[PDB]
Amino acid sequence: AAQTNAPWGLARISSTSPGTSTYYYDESAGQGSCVYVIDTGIEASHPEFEGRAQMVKTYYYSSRDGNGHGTHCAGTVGSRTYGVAKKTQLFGVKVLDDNGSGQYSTIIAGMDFVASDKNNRNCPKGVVASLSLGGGYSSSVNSAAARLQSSGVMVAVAAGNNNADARNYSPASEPSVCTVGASDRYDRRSSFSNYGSVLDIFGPGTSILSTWIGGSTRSISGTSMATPHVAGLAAYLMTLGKTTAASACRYIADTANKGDLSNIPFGTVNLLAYNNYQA
Repeated sequence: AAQTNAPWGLARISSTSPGTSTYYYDESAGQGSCVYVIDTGIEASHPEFEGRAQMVKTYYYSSRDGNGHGTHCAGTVGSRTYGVAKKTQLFGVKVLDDNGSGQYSTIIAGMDFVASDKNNRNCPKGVVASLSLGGGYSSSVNSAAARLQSSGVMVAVAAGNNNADARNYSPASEPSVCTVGASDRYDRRSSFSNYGSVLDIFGPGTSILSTWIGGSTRSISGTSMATPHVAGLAAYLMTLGKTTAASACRYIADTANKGDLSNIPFGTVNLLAYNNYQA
């Protein structure tokens, strides 16, 4: 299934060469998969989600996304126009208030909630979590993602947007999850994208156009935009049955495009998400 006029990033994870417009993907499109989108929420009413985005927990007075950065990166996972698994099931864990922040204690509990909420859902292909967050280092947040990862969920966390070694920021530092760097449309590492040894894959994260609140769209930039690309790809491949949940970070790493990113510091992987969709 080819998508004309697709975002530069959807197309970039389905091509070996940058600068294309078409997003080629398997007809399945991640159906039977659940991607817990852990952010500022989801505007589950957005027409783009087609009745597949569902708010299941909030840690503030409202389940509403009054920010967008939650509805955006949920739309990058599995919205019909700007998603990677545009048939997946989305679940909104609102651990961030309507302006980005949120305690470390809440983020752990939202992660701890996904590990147990999945045990009463219909996700036969598998359960994924896109973590489009990222504060400073925290062995508690890291433990919370490893515990979430080592429970049956494919955890995808952002390296961070501060152009440094990601190992000083959580849950990016956590080895067992899939820490995601950010790539720009000319196959260069995003100016902000954190680097490091613990990074496991890079995704399209600069000028990422996807859903927004108010039924609109927006092009924003961050590793938290490169994250949901890889989160839906993981679900696109676990629906494809190509890989398993607690094993899906490495398939993307092993099936990635290698040696195509410019400015990857010596020691950081040079891997870009590629869905291998041979038409």
